Amino acid sequence: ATKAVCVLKGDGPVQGTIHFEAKGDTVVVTGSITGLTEGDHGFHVHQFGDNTQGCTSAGPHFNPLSKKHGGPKDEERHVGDLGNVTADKNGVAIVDIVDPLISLSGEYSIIGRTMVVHEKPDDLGRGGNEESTKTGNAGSRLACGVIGIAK
Amino acid sequence: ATKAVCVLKGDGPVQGTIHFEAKGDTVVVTGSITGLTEGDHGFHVHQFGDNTQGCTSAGPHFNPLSKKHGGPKDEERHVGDLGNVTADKNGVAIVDIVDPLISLSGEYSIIGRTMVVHEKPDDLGRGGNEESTKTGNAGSRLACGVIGIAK
Ligand SMILES: [Co+2]
Ligand SMILES: [Co+2]
Ligand SMILES: [Cu+2]
Ligand SMILES: [Cu+2]
Repeated sequence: ATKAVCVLKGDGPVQGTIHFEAKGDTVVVTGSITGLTEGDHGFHVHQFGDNTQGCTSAGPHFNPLSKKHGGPKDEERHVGDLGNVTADKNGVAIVDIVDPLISLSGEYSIIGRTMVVHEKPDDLGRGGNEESTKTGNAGSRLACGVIGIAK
Repeated sequence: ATKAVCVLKGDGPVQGTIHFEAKGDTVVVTGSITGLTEGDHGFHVHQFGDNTQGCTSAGPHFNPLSKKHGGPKDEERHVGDLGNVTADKNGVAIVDIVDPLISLSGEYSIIGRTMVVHEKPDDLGRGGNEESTKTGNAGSRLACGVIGIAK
């Protein structure tokens, strides 16, 4: 499993396609998201690839190491913690992320899991509430999609 | 992964939810599909979990052993060859299968791949034409979805 793809869709105007490519011991995440309100939005990998109930069924962030919510560069982060994507004035966000924690194979494999883009920005668990240590206070799930094997 | 799910959707009335469960050394496929034309419909695992171009981007049938298209009971078949589902008068198909070739882990894993329900009945590789040895003349893909890890 060296390439994956995800199509983000939801109940609103938010849409996008994310590409995953394994490079060395990292995964390179690229793509774009549209129909986003300007600014930052939490971008995470949720535990389940279950769409039965929309984005709600994806569960919490992928967290095999049973840690607290954090930023991508933090040591105490969920594996699904990719931090933030930033939409321009016209509501477009270009995704360009490199991450050593997520993987396309084995234990930390994200294939068959769900990618979610949130309503508010991710505080990286520095909010001071409890919530910050769980969710980053990213709010609602604007769009999501199952990560699948790509050519 | 021992439990998986798939939510089928398309540009039609057809939809459904199919579940996969690892029971013993085999995989049990259950669920239901609606909005189908009465009769048989090809039901296969396509290779790519790429939904960027609808079900089209799912590629051909999952076929790691490089065999020709066949029926679920044939020696010569694609791993993705689950045969046909049958729709009742009221256009409802109930899925209930056990398969010795598909898996939820390892080289035969269908996780991250695409379940597709076709417009026509599957030939089971017995049509007499090339197309038979490929898709069973199952025709267009009415609905599909990427198989994700479930709770
Ligand atoms: Co998190
Ligand atoms: Co086939
Ligand atoms: Cu999240
Ligand atoms: Cu097919």
